[PDB]
Amino acid sequence: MGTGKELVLALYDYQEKSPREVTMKKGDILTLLNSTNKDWWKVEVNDRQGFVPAAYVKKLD
Repeated sequence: MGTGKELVLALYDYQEKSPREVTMKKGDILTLLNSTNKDWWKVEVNDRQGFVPAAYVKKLD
């Protein structure tokens, strides 16, 4: 991004189910931190960070 990492769009609401996940609401614009895993991407949701299912977000690119 002009300054940083790529953004992704939340496609669905998702509630964190373990300590390493994070919650997102449908339509949130998240910062993508790590997409090395094909199943779980690490994102920044506002001011919180964690993994969400990769299928639930869409790269803005």
